[PDB]
Amino acid sequence: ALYVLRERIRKGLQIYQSSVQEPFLNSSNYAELFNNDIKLFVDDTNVYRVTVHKTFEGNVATKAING
RNA sequence: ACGAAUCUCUUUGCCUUUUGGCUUAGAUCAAGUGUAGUAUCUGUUCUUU
Repeated sequence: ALYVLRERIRKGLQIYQSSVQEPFLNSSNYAELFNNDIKLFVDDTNVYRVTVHKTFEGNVATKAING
């Protein structure tokens, strides 16, 4: 929590040193994604989907769909 | 032919849906995309009129 806080403040001051301990999932480390180790994977892309429909005024009105 | 009434048009008269403020003209004139919608395009074919 405290690290998050410091990082938050750091972001607030645009001084964020881009330094990570664990490297990202690139195409090479893709192999070592999984390794007899319990994992989970998350995507939030289709949480907020929208029906674009016209209005009386003529402009667009976005309405939420199930996601 | 004169008088009158009815109708149509033309000339004029009437403006009869006929401009309802002020400021520094009140101020400033852009660099966008994909996705969707909407309208508008244009072609495109065929049908029968």
